[PDB]
Amino acid sequence: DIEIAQAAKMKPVMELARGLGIQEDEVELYGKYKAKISLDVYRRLKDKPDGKLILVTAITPTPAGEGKTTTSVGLTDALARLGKRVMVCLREPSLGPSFGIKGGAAGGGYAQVVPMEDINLHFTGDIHAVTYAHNLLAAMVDNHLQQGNVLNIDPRTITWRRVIDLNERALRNIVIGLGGKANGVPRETGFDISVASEVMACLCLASDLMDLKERFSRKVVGYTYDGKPVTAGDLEAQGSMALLMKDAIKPNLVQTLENTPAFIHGGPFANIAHGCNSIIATKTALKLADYVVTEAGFGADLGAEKFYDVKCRYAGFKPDATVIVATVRALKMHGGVPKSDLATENLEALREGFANLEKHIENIGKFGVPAVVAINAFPTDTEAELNLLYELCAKAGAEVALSWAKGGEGGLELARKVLQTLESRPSNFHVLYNLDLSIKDKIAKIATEIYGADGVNYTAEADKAIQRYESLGYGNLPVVMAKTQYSFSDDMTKLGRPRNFTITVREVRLSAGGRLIVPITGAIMTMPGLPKRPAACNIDIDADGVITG
Amino acid sequence: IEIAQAAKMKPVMELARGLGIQEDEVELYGKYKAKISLDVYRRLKDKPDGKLILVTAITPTPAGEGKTTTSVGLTDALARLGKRVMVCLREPSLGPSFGIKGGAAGGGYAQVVPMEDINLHFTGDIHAVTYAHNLLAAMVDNHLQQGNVLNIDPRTITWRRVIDLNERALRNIVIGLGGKANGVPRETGFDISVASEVMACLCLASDLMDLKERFSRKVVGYTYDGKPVTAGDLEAQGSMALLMKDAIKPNLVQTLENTPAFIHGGPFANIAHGCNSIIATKTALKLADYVVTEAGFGADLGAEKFYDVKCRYAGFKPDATVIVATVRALKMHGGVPKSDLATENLEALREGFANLEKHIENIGKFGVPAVVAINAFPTDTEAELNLLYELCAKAGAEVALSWAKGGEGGLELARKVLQTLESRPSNFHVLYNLDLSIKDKIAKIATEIYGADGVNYTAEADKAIQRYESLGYGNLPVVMAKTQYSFSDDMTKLGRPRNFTITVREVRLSAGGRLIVPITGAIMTMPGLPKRPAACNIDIDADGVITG
Amino acid sequence: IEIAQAAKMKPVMELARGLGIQEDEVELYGKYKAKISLDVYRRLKDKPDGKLILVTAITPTPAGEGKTTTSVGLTDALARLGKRVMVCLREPSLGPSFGIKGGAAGGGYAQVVPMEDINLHFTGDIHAVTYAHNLLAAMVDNHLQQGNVLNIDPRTITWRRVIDLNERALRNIVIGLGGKANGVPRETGFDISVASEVMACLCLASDLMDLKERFSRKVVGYTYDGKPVTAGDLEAQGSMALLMKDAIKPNLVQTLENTPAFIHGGPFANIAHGCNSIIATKTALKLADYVVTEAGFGADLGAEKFYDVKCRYAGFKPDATVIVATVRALKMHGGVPKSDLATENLEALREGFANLEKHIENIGKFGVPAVVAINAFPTDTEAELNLLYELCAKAGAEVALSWAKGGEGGLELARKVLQTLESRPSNFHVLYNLDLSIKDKIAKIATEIYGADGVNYTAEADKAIQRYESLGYGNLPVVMAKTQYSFSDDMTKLGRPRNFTITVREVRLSAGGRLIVPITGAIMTMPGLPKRPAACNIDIDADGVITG
Repeated sequence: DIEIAQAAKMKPVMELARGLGIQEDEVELYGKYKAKISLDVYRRLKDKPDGKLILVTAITPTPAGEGKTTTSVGLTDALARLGKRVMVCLREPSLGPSFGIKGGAAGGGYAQVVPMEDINLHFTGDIHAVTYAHNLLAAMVDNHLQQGNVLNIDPRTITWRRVIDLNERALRNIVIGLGGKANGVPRETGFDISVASEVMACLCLASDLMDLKERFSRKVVGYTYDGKPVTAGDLEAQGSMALLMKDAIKPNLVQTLENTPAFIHGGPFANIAHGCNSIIATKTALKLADYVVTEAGFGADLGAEKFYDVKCRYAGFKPDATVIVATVRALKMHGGVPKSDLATENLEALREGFANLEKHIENIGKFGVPAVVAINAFPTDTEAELNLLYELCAKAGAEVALSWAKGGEGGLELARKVLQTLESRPSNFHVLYNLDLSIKDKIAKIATEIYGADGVNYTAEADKAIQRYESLGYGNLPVVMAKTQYSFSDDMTKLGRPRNFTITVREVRLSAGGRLIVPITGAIMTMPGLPKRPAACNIDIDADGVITG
Repeated sequence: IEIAQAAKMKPVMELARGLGIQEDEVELYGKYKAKISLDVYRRLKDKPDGKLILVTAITPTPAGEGKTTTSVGLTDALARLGKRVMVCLREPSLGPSFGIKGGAAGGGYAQVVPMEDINLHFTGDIHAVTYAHNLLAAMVDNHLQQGNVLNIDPRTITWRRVIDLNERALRNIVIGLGGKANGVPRETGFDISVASEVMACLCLASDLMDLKERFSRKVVGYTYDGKPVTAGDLEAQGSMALLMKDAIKPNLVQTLENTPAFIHGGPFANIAHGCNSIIATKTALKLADYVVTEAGFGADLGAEKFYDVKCRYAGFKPDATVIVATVRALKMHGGVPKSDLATENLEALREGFANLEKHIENIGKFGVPAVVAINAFPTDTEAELNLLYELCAKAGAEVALSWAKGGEGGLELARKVLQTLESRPSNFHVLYNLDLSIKDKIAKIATEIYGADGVNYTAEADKAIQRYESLGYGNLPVVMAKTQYSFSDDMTKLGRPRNFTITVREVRLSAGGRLIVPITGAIMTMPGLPKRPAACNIDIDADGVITG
Repeated sequence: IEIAQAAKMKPVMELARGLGIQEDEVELYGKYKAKISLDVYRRLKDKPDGKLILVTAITPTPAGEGKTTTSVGLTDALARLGKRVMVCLREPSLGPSFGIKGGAAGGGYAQVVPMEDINLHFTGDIHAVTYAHNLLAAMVDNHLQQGNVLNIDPRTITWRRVIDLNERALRNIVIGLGGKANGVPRETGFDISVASEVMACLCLASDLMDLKERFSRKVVGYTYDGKPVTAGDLEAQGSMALLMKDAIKPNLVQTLENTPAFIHGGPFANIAHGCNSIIATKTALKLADYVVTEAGFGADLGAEKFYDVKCRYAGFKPDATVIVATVRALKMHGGVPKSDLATENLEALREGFANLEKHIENIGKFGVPAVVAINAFPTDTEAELNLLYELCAKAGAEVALSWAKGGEGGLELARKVLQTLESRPSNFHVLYNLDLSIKDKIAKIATEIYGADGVNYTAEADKAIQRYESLGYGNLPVVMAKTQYSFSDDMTKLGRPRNFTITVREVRLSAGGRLIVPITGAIMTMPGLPKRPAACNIDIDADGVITG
């Protein structure tokens, strides 16, 4: 009953891989409870049909929390108890947070994927592969300048920054190549958290290694003194980068507290990227299982949208259903109630905050997939409140979840409601926008139809970038909005369902290993810092076990 | 090609068994690489250790040492003689792979495997070091940002950062730019990961709780009052320890002749001692009759620090010591041009021998028996070898073809080591004492070993040493950070230079270990990529790698 | 060529005499340039001042204003009518000379001299500012180096450095590198010298003791607690004052028509008020019946700050105000292309007139009489002029050829100014009050003058203003740092834009004066050299200069 104190009985992953149809020679162990699986499992099982794909997302996140991954693990466990063949595909957490604000569980309570400690730490070294693949390219960029700059790159135009998996403000802005002609070419850069690396996004969206290698070659690192693009491909570094990702390309098999098979592979930001786990895990899971549960970072206005418009578009997936998690509290915060009085009953605030959930329902509906609401049960909630929220959910199926404090058992209702909609409401999935539209038409389609905004404004900088990109041939790519996750708008104070507002993009970046990144506010916290009181200052490993993780 | 030497390995779990390791004391990383719990040792704490065979070599030359190969090729041969032996080598840096290419983990049929893994991520040992080092750094910079409670002077901070790639651009940099929200501007830099004091501590730690405490002693800088502020004062030893939880365990792999091969650690040899970890060798000791391990650079640096630092702390007492050398090698010390190592020249071979001979004596100075080894090379003529044979008139000597014959080309030398390890009982002792003065320690290492008539200390060195000894780090060991291509600090003085001197220009302190006194610019703690990098050539087929 | 206009000057000492200045109140810098003691004023403190003729102009355009010329050409004409008048202009930055060439200190036969000196070192006024600014900076950095007794946060320091050259490279830099002995690393930069708050203070100071105290109020940054640390807290006002001992005195020179010409000061017009010093004009006042002075940019910026800042502090009460404008100028505001200002177009001339007319009204808003001026240009046809003549249906209007006729082409306009200065008695008042809110001040300047329906303040602006007013600098004047090519912040909106808004993005504080609220990127406080600089062409013969 704290989540870490819940280290208990796991079954060898080989056992799990065998009972899933994976041959022993496609399993590479990392201890008895972790394994990477060959992309051969999908290569030979590709002509078989896919199981059902269930995306779990949530309402606009608030400081009161909602418990998104907890529901994903619990739902999966519930489908398992109900006898369904099922797996969960989740993202690998960044190492950094483990030392700043303490590492959390892959879920919570009795709804989590273990081994916990390993997953919050080095796990199987995937992030390390990204870190070095990404940094090798930076070093090849700087060595190429040092070597005479044949490609004639303007160092001052280099956008490929460096990366590292810890929270360090100090590396945000820095100057490299100092010391004299023997120590490189002086320039300004900095570091981003590793999981923010475009490399981490390439992994999450690649078909396999060769695809991963090609996407790498397409990565722009800077421009010539003429404005012409310069790619890693131009520096002949994709092969080497691919080599570093040799093993990281394989999804990792772990399990739930109740032994339900699970894939954890990849884990990118959800503002500067799509916030989804890899495609190679999900598609492998769709073959090995009849039901696959996966999730997406931030609320449905970002994660769900990008899961649909980016991950599924590339992979060919066609979501069968989507579950949206909400709590009475988080909802009452969208209704005006302060974090301090969230325990006190307030049907009016609950009814007004519902407006937020109501908007996500409708939105999910614009993609052709039926939605199901998952109420993450909380002690202080009252019957009057839950009951109000249940009937308000007049549009889709609603079921309460007690997966946190009851494991799969607390999610049987939700499981049965999902199965119920999977049988009578087949989906008709379709992305939100055609790729042939203008970059601004995509931005507007998303801002208009999903956020509920009136329109979009652009700064001079944003306009120049959109034109340079479009004439440079990157205007037909998908669009990944980098905005605040705490509101449908770009103003994190406007909770609930803000109306009559405008979205403003001030800068537009490019990830040639995917698409366009237009950010609004300071969504550029690409490198979180450490608190005055670093969880690390308390961390200590006993003569045997750990403590304070 | 050496890589082509990808042929038949064996499930390490088996070896772990055919050694006496409980299954519950093994964690796999595939079926051909695995770690071993520190429980193996603690329980077999009283069991009788085996013998120790510290392989070493002459003074390196652009001709070919043979240090590493001969270390495995000997293990093959030894165990090929129905003996219980392992190999405790060092894990190579990841960087060289994409710059000048990755090499064999030995040589010919004496290379430990799997090769590729070893030259890349392996079991992620280096990454672990990389993050324990960088988190400390992040804690240092975030501390300033909070209010500098410890009143640190950013400008004095010695704790750099780390990455395991060859990047010159990161040698000198300016961090903390941006404003009151992005930290405090200061000058730092990056060093290759395997140069980390964290790698050192790892390679010189008993058990986590040990490695931890060592971390807590590391100095990251000073306050404005000249007062040292350690990692311990930052409360970072715990977290640093946790990141190492796995890396602390040694990695069990094997030879091409399925001989148990232990690969754990990989520090620098100049700024450090260039030895594989202790927890590893002290383990192989329990699990084997004989343990064949090596050290970086020539015996004048590695062996010396191996005896004075590793064996000192660990409690080891080396029973033997093999020193490698080729014909071409010594010849260069005889003035033989690199493009002139093809032709015969017994006169030079004899002159250069002084190199080989000089080491022979230093070895003997550690009350540890000694034995010569000769990497058989195609050009070396009968005449040459014949001469060199008798030249070693002072201690055991055997030729070795462990390169193109595997454990076979090693039988000869193999018998000699046993023969002498059975008849030549050592009384191992440290070449100097831990209470002597830093200078007197440097001296004893300089005179008796390097052969310097004396030592010089610049104004900088003096101020530092006085600070240190006045701070408390005076009773510590000494790691000579100097050129390796010469007994002296002059990399041009080949052979056995005489009537020379040694000048210590700088002096760095390593709380988690000892004292580093550098001579010349041995500060190349971050090598750089060439104009024709291997990264530009490395590729990975829809199946396998081709160019690494 | 205008430079060729090097012909007959007169020993300023004489002029100083033919004005009533005691010889002991003049310090020469050759026989054609000299300073005047601040004693002239203090003694003639009660003597009756003369009249004030603040020349100004429309909204600048890439066609040709005529601001400066018409200011001297008028003085010639005025004094050419047996009147006691001087000219109080501004000293130009040294930088433009080596980048885009140095220009006339007026125009045609209305340029003050000696030209060369004026565009170079002159009497070293700027150098003096340059060093009082930089010494403060050095005192700030040396303070940190000592122990930061005032607990300053280097990262907050707003006090930049200064140089009087166009150097982009110095806009953003990192200083204090090197170690505990070379200062504290921080991010600063350089601004052109004439952008210095020191230049401002100079151009807005009564007497040394005044200028001094002002210096002591300047804010160089804040402590870690957000507490302001001024130059006064650094005890730098004294030294800063001494470096200015000479620069405080105004410089007496002359026109081509030997009319007394005062050139002292030269601040920025956007980040500052663009007016020659006060101590100067308040001097020429005593020593003359009429004083002809000007202000930078169009009347929407210069005149406004001239009235609200200069006249406010000094106590002046402008009796007149001339606003210049050419035919081609207004036409561009009518949409007339630059390469299309050759042909006639009365329809555009009429439309663009809105520009001219809009100013006319703002002028009148300061209870100060107004009068139009037209720089006669070769292409302007009779038709065009004829139209523009009557278009000014609201206040006095006269054509001027002070360019190619000297004080002659100015007679016409000259009479009109007297005619109206004699019949049109002003009741000069500030357009706003010193107790209003910063926003309400910005507003009143934005509405009544700029013509903005309102003003917007970003998150940054708001936080700043609140800080300031919460710090005590709320009852201060406001200097609109915005584009000058448009009444609005949009440099493309020519003419008299309507139904627009103004958005203050940033807000800088100038303790030694007022508050600067910038709109667009008017932060070009350090212009840069072109690819074809005049420096590459300037030369000096074994006799004279050729290319400057």
